[PDB]
Amino acid sequence: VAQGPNGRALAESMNPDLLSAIQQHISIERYASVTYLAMSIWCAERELAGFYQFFDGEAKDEQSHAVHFTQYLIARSQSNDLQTLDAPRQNWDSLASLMATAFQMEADTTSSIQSVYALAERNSDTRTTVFLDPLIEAQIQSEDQFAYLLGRVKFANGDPTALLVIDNELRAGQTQR
Amino acid sequence: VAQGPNGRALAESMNPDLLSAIQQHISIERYASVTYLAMSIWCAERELAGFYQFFDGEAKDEQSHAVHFTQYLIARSQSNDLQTLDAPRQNWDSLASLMATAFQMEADTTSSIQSVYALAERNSDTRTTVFLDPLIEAQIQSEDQFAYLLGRVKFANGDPTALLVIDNELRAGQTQR
Amino acid sequence: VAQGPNGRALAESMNPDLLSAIQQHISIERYASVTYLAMSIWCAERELAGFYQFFDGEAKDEQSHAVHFTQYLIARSQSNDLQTLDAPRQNWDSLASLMATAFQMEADTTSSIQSVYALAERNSDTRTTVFLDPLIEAQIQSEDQFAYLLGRVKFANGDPTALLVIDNELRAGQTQR
Amino acid sequence: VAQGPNGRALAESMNPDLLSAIQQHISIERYASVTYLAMSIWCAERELAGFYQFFDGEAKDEQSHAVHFTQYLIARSQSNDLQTLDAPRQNWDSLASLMATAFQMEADTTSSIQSVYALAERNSDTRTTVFLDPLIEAQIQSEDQFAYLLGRVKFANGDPTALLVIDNELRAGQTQR
Repeated sequence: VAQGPNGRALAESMNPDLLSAIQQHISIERYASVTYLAMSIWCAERELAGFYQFFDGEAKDEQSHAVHFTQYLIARSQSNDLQTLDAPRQNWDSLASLMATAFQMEADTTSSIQSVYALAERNSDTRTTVFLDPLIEAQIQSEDQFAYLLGRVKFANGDPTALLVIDNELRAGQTQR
Repeated sequence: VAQGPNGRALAESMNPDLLSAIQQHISIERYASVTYLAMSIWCAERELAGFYQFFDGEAKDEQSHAVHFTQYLIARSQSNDLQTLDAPRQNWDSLASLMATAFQMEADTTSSIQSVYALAERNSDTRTTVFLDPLIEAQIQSEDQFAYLLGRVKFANGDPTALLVIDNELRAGQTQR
Repeated sequence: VAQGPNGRALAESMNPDLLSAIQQHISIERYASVTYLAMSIWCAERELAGFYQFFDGEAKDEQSHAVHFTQYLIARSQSNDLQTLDAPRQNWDSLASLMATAFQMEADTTSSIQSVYALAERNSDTRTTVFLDPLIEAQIQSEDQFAYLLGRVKFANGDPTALLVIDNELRAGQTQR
Repeated sequence: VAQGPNGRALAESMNPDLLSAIQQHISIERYASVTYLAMSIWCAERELAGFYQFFDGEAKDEQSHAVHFTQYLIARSQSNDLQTLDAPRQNWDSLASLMATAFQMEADTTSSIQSVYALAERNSDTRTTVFLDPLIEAQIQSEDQFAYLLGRVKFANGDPTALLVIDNELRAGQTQR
């Protein structure tokens, strides 16, 4: 029995560039997490409590997603490499602009997974493509969700009354179509 | 015992033009169903989730109404004739304009039933007039309902805040007076 | 943030031929639905109540499958295009012949999904292949199911007694191995 | 306040030929009742216990229908006139032939109600047409039911095995599509 780079018994070696791509993706999701934290703070500063609660939950979820990837590397007997995390964006001129950054962050997270997926396919790493499948499925739901929230906020057209109504929807857990 | 055109035992022959009118009405209700589906999609595209849910339910109900008519033809030992279904309208400039098409579609469905009713009366088909009676009663309630939703949306006068409030009413199931 | 063809925020553009293939597949499933409705009616005309109930449920399920595809297009910010629906086949010489059309319709539905799948793979649309995966899994179960019902009806060899027994199995919900 | 022919306070006089038609219809339903009793006996003589139980219940139901009509005459302050009841048919060569008489008896019962209905319409007796409406609705269901049982028995094509299976369906209460 061979030993993997993290010391565990190795079921199948992983190509080093695929390993590197997974480690980078973990950083992307950790960065998404702290970005949702910053967005949570921005909303709380403006008394948008429903948005604050929503983004506080999203930050914790994205961190859970990141940890789920570290567990996969352990399962493949590969080394993790937790990296330096950049500071998040923290300033926006409006909730519409913040929601636009939030949607693009989710789309960019999916693009990162797709990049790992294509590399796994080129290397015929069926374990990794199968591992990623339900994660892509969740990203479809998240993109649909953030498109809904972004479009609802844009429909409000900057009217405080409409934004208070949406804020109360989010506080109640009404965050999807 | 005589055999009906669909092969079952025949309690009483049905006039061919009345049969034709019932078969056409089934197409009307199937067309109403796919029209409410298209309206459901239009609302979902604009993040009007309550309207999307309402019209999704209406599409399923109208299809149930259509099937209820096919069961009557079976019960009368008559042949069904499921027809080609036209594509629904799919574009509207506003929710007020969509709701106007929805109300007119319900009124047109009632007009179709009334046309079948008058033909049955001319042919003294008391089974058919009795069968249609509760269906007309339901159409009165549906017309009242769509007049309520249309009038509420018109009262909003295109204000996004008011439309979000109405959208949330529909999501909660508050769809009638 | 870019806007998709249906107006929502766009996570990733979809190739126009893949969009067209998904829209056509929605028509296939809508056509399967009305075909199972016609089969339901054929069985009810011959007092095969269990088969009538089975196909009535299948028609509603296939319509749900079609709607599930329209929701995916919304989620991808793509336009739906609900099309003209052909009239279904409505005449068969025997239950064995009807069940043969039913099995071929399910197999043809899977072929349609496979065609969309291959197009998505060529365009590297991992969202679509992941979305289709559980739908292919359900089609495997449906093919197994219709092969079971078709083979059971063929085993009956046109004997009314055997067909009544099978009809009662279906009425009780005994529709699979 | 005027007094009706049965001595009660009279809300509105009834035309004598309409009264006569209702009294005759009561005889029709009483005759249907004793006919289903005779059919019950025929089935019990041949150990068709499910059919025996079904027709025993039908005899009691038809008698209830007859009594419901006598109550309407009381409600209209009209005299009842319970008539001589003919002996029922009691001999059939097969269950298929018995079921044919049963279906025709139900269709003939509906024809009798339709005849009363037309007379009420000519005399503008809206109380009577409204009273008959749910009774016609029940006759549609009964015709559908007897067409189902007749067609199922004909499908059996005189095979004892198939008739035993149907007999057991009826004993379990499986009497409709």
